[PDB]
Amino acid sequence: MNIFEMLRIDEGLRLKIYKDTEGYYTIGIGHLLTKSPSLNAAKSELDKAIGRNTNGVITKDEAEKLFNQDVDAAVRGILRNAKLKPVYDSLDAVRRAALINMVFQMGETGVAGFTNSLRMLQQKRWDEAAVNLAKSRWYNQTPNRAKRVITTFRTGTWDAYKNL
Ligand SMILES: [Cl-]
Ligand SMILES: [Cl-]
Repeated sequence: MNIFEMLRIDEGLRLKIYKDTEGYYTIGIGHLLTKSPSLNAAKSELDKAIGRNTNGVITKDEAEKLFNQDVDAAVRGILRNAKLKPVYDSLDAVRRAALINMVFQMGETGVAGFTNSLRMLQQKRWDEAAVNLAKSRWYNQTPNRAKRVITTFRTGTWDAYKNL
């Protein structure tokens, strides 16, 4: 197990434009196209992110290219942010994948807001961090996936992603 196979589980794979949980036009392995209501503006972004005329459908190879750019972008977003780089530094290879999984979902800004949770994780107060991380929209709006990530933080293992 690794960060790639981990996010591929939470995100899935659909090759035609779809609406993510929140209702936003999405494609591939959880690649948010836009927060606009207009489908024609979703298509536009897609064409611009792939470099051709798509019409709302892409191939598996393309879907995985955005996935690689997206995972790369989530790591670089952490190592540039004054509140995320120290924490990421203090974590093991499993708890680093979890912190990425968050950034990938809700963005660097959204994670960097979790001030009190970040501190706990930095103090290696795991059980306490797990309880704090659950008092959030992230947990109510997408509870199953969140309690997979929270379990990773609490345990430092792959147990939540292994029986799948
Ligand atoms: Cl709450
Ligand atoms: Cl869920």
